[PDB]
Amino acid sequence: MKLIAIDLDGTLLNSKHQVSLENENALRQAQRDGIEVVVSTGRAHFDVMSIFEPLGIKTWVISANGAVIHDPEGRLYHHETIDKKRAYDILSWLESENYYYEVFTGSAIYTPQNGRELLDVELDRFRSANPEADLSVLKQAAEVQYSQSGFAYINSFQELFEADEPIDFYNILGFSFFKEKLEAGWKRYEHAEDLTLVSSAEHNFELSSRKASKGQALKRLAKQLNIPLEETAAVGDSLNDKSMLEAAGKGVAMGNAREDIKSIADAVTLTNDEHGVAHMMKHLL
Ligand SMILES: [Ca+2]
Repeated sequence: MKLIAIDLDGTLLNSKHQVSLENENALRQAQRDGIEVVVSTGRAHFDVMSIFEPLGIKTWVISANGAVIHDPEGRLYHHETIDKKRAYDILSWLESENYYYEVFTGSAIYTPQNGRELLDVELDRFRSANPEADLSVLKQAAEVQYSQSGFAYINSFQELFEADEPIDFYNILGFSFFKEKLEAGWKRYEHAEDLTLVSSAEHNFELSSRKASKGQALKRLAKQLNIPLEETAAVGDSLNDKSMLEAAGKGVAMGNAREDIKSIADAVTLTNDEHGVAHMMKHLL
């Protein structure tokens, strides 16, 4: 393998959202072996930096569900935006229908939700990745995570359009505690050919442009680095990782991965908590 793509939540991160010593060592060893390491997430580039900066970790970063790509030093390689009229349409619908939502842009993550609501969205991420984890451990970690968040409050999505300032829309996360609302959101966009529809947790769905997906971003990067897809591997646990496992020469599912992700994988590693990423590096590739 010459390139390895690694999902962030539920994969590189354990249930306390830490990068274990084992995983950090595995990442550095891979870079030491001359392997290009890429971390791929639906979150913002700055969310990844907040975790990596203190650890001195520098990898390629695919963020906003494949809408954005940065190199190890933070140089921008690509930004794939959602057409503004389509973004307006989506946000107007989400807000009018009472969905919690987060708008990933260049500057920050805009949202009208309050702290409790935003924490609920995050807790859902934690619980979906590790359903077997103690709720108290997950909540404490979710709070630490939120405390390092980079949200910007807005009264209405309208504020993101009624201003004469540049603002690009990369990924839109929609959330609802209700199964009926989640199904309605999925049905509404599952056939939209100008968009990419995925989910990163049991109670959310994410919308990015058609050409913005973890798999397409991986292909885009591999091509630029002159690395054949046959020489690339991707590992993840959640539904939004499906496209990159499919794109990679070798798709790896985390031990705590969703059943559909394990189903399409060529290999399966340990859970995120048991350092599955490190195990894959040393015992699967
Ligand atoms: Ca994940």
